[PDB]
Amino acid sequence: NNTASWFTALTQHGKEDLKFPRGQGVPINTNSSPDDQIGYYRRATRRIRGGDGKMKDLSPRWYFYYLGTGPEAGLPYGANKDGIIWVATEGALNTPKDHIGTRNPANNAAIVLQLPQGTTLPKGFYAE
Repeated sequence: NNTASWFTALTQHGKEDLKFPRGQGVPINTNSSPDDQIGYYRRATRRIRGGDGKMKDLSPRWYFYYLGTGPEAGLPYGANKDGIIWVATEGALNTPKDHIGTRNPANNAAIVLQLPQGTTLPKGFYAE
């Protein structure tokens, strides 16, 4: 607890897991350096009780954590895990980003997720 993504989420409207072409997907953060531009998005599921007394699955959200941080801080880049997808800018260093760490919501609001010009969000994904 008291740990969160530095950024706002991507929402999934389709059936396919989030996926970026190699070199794309790392949110913009002016307080970070070129070496730091690598990590993962982790799926967060939500469901609520409908009018019919059955659980309704809402659109999955995906949140970015820098490599070596967050709920999967221990996973190396490329590790295969459901709900985890990897992104990296060319020339980012494969080193943990402990100097960036995660966000404490008591101290800092999320950075608005923004992707560098020319980036393609996959079908059905939107930055809310």
